[PDB]
Amino acid sequence: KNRIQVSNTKKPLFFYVNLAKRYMQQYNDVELSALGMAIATVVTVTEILKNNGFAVEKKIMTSIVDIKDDARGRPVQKAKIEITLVKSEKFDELMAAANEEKE
Amino acid sequence: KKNRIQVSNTKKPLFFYVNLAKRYMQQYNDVELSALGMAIATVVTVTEILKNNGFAVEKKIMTSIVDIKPVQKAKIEITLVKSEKFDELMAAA
Amino acid sequence: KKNRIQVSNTKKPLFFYVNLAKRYMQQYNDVELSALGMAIATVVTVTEILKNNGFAVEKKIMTSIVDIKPVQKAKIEITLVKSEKFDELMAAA
Amino acid sequence: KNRIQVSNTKKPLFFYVNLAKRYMQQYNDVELSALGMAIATVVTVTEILKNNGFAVEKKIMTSIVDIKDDARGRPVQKAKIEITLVKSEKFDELMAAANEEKE
Ligand SMILES: [K+]
Ligand SMILES: [K+]
Ligand SMILES: [K+]
Ligand SMILES: [K+]
Repeated sequence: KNRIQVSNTKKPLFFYVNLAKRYMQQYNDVELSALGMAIATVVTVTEILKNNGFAVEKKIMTSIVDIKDDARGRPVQKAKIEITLVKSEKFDELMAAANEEKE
Repeated sequence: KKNRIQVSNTKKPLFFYVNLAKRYMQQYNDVELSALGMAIATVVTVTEILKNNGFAVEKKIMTSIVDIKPVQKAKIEITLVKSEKFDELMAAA
Repeated sequence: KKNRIQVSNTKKPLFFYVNLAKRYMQQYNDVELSALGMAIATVVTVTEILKNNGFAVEKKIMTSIVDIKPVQKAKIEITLVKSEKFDELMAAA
Repeated sequence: KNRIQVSNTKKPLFFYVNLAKRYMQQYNDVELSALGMAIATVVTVTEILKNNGFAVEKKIMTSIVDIKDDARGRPVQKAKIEITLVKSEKFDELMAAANEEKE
């Protein structure tokens, strides 16, 4: 339920950042995974969330797994990253201070 | 449509697009390579690989902002053609 | 040179370039953003961030292949200008 | 001596792939590290080397460290990847079969 898999090149970067912010607020943590050319997105989302102050990372892992590839006959290999983030202590404030609602 | 490759598959290997572009040049002479957002890097890489290795030359390289079904995304369109050293590099590869 | 940002620093945060572009628009109205090879993705992202959030509009978006001191690299050049909603988004940000 | 740190945007992808092939032939293994927008390069180099058959990965790690940032006054955070590869059993053959030298 709190999993985001980046692949669709039609989506804007902020879709994922905001989708992660949601899942974090709703579920405390969030998972972010991506393959090959999509790892840049998850990398950038994490840098954004960490820097602006929303979250802290709990696990950051990149592996090389196999992928079913009917064209090549036998599976090819791709880099896959998996990043679990959890809400930071400043998250609630930020998800309000930007809206002038910070109590 | 037959000579246009759209890069939008994160599972694919870089070479699927480099080799597909080479197979297309063999057929149609030219080949179009396009992509949105995060996939532009791949098209960029493909082109650079083909330019540098001497397989081809570019004819058109255009980047524009398009509306997606509004959300805007960068889209690059690259048209390549076989270079004078193509057929030999292929017969030797 | 004062209104041109060249993205070529892997240590920098995405926002250093988004915010720098916003500070430049405040000064010169427009702002040029350029990059080679792997850095084109960042320029692509910067632009998309500014287009979507409503800060600005593009004027020029060109990608070309250039010789580096020959080795070829893709280079993108993007010129932006403040959008009619700029000053308000900045005074509110 | 067998370390490659990707940063320079003027370099072609094949510079790194071939530099890694060299360090591997010379030193058995090779290290490949990169920050943020440069992780895509190391990711692609590894996929290339693994797929074409040159190497096997021994360690693949992405972390979020601090970086000195005089402009922001206090360090920002960036993603950093580190990938150690070692020569595969097919490496020697490939670094010859392509040259019609495969004995
Ligand atoms: K309030
Ligand atoms: K096609
Ligand atoms: K400047
Ligand atoms: K021989």
